[PDB]
Amino acid sequence: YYKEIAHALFSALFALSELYIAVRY
Amino acid sequence: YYKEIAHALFSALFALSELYIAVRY
Repeated sequence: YYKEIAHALFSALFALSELYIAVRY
Repeated sequence: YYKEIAHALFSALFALSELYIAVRY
């Protein structure tokens, strides 16, 4: 049940990061 | 520059969505 949440939190961070980068860089 | 942010926020919200599901459902 958490194996998904781990991967869910995984992609959540990667997309937010790329969003952050795209705004200022 | 603008469209780069959109597609990122796009991907951001989806990643965020999937994360909310894995926790509540």
